[PDB]
Amino acid sequence: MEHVAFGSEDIENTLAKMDDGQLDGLAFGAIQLDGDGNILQYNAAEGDIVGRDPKQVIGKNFFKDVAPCTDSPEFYGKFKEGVASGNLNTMFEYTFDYQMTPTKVKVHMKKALSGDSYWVFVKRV
Ligand SMILES: *C(=O)/C=C/c1ccc(O)cc1
Repeated sequence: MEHVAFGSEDIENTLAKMDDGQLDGLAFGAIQLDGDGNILQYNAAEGDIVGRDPKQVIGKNFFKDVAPCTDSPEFYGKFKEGVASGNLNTMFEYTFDYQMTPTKVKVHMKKALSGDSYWVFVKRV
């Protein structure tokens, strides 16, 4: 398992060294988005929580296509504000309930090392 805790202070730096297999080794879900919400990376742990296939979702828009229950001021809105300002580092609880059993999660949004991509981390609560 990669030795990385959810919510760790320099998580985006730690994840900059990981290849695809490495990200799939994390204890929590990890999604990397561009500024419009297109999915760049999507690990095996995330796909297991929500019943999604990483290969089907990479390249799709998270808010439009994949996760319409997040297309709202309370999720998409927080993301878009972080993109616009360059400041993204926030945690919250949410319920994922589209094409899956309703599941309460802890979400951590954080700007990536590069300043044009953005992480969405997910664990069960
Ligand atoms: C609401 O529609 C949530 C859906 C969703 C959340 C997270 C994912 O990785 C995939 C779909």
